[PDB]
Amino acid sequence: GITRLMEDLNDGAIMLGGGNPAHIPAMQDYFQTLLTDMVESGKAADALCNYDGPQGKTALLNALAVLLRETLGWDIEPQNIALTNGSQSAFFYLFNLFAGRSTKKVLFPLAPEYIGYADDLFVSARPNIELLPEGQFKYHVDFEHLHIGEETGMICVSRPTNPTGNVITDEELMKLDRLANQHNIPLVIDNAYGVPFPGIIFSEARPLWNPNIILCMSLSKLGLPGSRCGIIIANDKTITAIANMNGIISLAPGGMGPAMMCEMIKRNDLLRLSETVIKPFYYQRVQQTIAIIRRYLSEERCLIHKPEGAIFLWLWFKDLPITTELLYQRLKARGVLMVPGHYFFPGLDKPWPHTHQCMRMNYVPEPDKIEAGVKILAEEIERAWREG
Amino acid sequence: GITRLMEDLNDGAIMLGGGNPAHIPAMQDYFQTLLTDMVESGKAADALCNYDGPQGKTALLNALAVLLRETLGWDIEPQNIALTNGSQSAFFYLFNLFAGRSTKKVLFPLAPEYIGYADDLFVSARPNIELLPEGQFKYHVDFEHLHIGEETGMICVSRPTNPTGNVITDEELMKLDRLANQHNIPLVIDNAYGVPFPGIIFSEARPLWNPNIILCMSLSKLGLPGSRCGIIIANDKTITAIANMNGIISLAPGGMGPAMMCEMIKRNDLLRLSETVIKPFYYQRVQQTIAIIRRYLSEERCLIHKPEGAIFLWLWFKDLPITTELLYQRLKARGVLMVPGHYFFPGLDKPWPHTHQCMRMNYVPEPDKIEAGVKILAEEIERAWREG
Ligand SMILES: [Cl-]
Ligand SMILES: [Cl-]
Ligand SMILES: [Cl-]
Ligand SMILES: [Cl-]
Ligand SMILES: [Cl-]
Ligand SMILES: [Cl-]
Repeated sequence: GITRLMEDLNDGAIMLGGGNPAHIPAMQDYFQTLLTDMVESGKAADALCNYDGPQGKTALLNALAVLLRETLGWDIEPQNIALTNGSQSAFFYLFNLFAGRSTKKVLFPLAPEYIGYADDLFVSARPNIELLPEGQFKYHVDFEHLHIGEETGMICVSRPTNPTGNVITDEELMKLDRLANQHNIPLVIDNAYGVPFPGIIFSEARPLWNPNIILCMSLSKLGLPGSRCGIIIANDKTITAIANMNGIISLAPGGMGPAMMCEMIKRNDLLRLSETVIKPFYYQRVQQTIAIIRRYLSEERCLIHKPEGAIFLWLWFKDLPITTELLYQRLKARGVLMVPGHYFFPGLDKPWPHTHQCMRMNYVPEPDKIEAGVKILAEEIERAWREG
Repeated sequence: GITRLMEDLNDGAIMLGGGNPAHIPAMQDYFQTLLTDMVESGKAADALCNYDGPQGKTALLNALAVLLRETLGWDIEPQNIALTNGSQSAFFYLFNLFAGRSTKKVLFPLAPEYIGYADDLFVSARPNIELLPEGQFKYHVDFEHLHIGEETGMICVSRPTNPTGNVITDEELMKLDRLANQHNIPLVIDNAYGVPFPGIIFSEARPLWNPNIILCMSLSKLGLPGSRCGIIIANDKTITAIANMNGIISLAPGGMGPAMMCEMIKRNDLLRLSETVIKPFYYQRVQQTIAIIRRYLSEERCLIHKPEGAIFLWLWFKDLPITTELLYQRLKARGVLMVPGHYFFPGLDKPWPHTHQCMRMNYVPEPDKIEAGVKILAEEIERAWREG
């Protein structure tokens, strides 16, 4: 299933099934100038020609520590930070450190989640659904049926979330934090899209960190998908354990990402760009894309998860009389690619027809491409309701 | 043991225990000019700001294929090439693909090897020893006692080798190639230091590739230890399997390495620099370092593995009356770090005192540092022979 999807998603197509960020003109200009300065000062060469240069992993651990300490008041030191090749390698280490053979599992208390899609070890909890105005909706943690036991090795959430754009509420997160502490297991939060960088969040969300939290951050959604710089923030024992693993599997970041981050932090540009350039760009783009969708599909044929952050729209074709696996084939035959939703719910205790009524799209591509894709989508949704 | 070593090797020290390449002035100048051109042309920004840009993984697979096809006559296509974060992530995938649970093992037919050091799954064969002039020696495959069975998942060698600088002979390699084929298992060759790049080889060695060979190459020893670009050359089925894994664990390379390689290949500089700048630099440096050693230690107190390639000298303190684990502590107390040899022989069928009489050093650091380290080494060797 996923292998074919990956093949399709690679091999005038309207490609709305990917996870790459936008090319924001102001950001491209910023990076071009930054790179020009760094090459001219010798810093680019230092980054590539040294295993751990003056702006290497070590300088960055110090810079990130100072940044988080001074901007948010978090008691972080370099010993609380580890760097990886990206988000996905970060989770591979965590899963190995806390899950597997007693045999422990990773609990996703608020499915759907992307890492489950990307990678018997995963257990997804079915979320509650809150219907919202304008044909929107929001998933919630169902605490009444949330099962955490001796076999749970870690609790994992993202904020904001790929694929829904959901932002788990302060109350939900604090409850999960209390449960994790009570069960002596870590609460892992994927912050690839959140604050302080890249800041692709459109809703309220109080930041959270304490020694029982493992926080994953990344440089890629800043508009540097070609750099490979994942960041893990955790208690020093966890960081030490991660140190060892990265030493063996060797999925450390290259030098250019860390060097660029050091420079952006030094110039006091990292937070500024996230809040004043990146966030507004995506907020406008998500609003424009919803408006395009609504010209073709009402709430009677498409419910949209409230877009609280990240770069996706999660579409729920409520009561669609065919599956989105079938819809996907029909769209593909017409040159439109989106991701079937079922793939983001691995490990549910019980099957749920809902998983076959959703799809994920990326709202970043140019609007003419978005509109052409949406027009075809609406035609296929109409066809399904008319004739199966 | 290894954890402490790693801590020591990190935490006016004479650090001869690392594996980083030299900073060759002509190469630093070359990279500075190349980076300047790439930033000015937009290519650096393209590499970092795109997940798979114009000089991304795809352009590089094509470029490397054309390079190997036209320079060596190898029937390689892009489907025979996979990119990784480096040598070490490359082997993690291979070990997972061919070894482990029947349960299969990785055979090192010519120990000592570095990947065994870096990472019940490994079996090392004891090599034969050939004494050579000038107090040198060379390890050889002991075919008479080489055991390959149903439980062998793959055969793994490097050429030239970390930690010895050994270059397995054409005859030894062809025999291993025939054995691998006969047992229907791959022959994996780590070419991090060999031809066509970076070309840090000082002996004859006929290149070898056929569909049952898996060849690992890297950009780091070209003098780009901050880039993260490992290359695997293998039959398309193997490459496809590796594709999947890298998709999940996500240890793909960042964009800058591949982009720089594409540019060097396009400019016809990659092979030229390896043969005319890199190789002669290291050849002179290895000869100079041996001469320094010989001013302090004769063949009666230090045998040196014939330096046939790579960036290390492997020292055998023949019949030393203390172990090199103990010698290491004594050197460390005096500010000199080298690697105890025992760590490069995991999985020997039988213990071998020889493993406790060797050490690895890196001959790249500046000669004043080399000489200060060697002087201390000779004093400690003399002390051991005089008083234990
Ligand atoms: Cl600069
Ligand atoms: Cl509406
Ligand atoms: Cl916009
Ligand atoms: Cl250029
Ligand atoms: Cl001599
Ligand atoms: Cl030289």
